[PDB]
Amino acid sequence: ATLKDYLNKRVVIIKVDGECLIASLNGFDKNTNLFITNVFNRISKEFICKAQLLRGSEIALVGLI
RNA sequence: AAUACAGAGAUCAGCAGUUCCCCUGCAUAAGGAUGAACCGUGUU
Repeated sequence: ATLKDYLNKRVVIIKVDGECLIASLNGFDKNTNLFITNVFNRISKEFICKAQLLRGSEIALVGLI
């Protein structure tokens, strides 16, 4: 199991608190720490960041859109 | 000895089996020939 096939692609991320993101996945490590670019709030469609680092503890789901 | 009789009394063919001999298989023994690019003491 690996997030390799998702690199540089757009993804949906569901956080553990049920919050939702849309972003380009650029980096990831073994603990699921993500490096993201052009992040948005799925529900809100509100631009969050041009670049952001997201802890794996926070992630519940990553989907390939 | 006399008599009564009954009174002159199977053939064609096939296959395997012993005996040597050649061809071809598998086995058991010994014998040889040659080929195979790789080297074991603090987040679930």
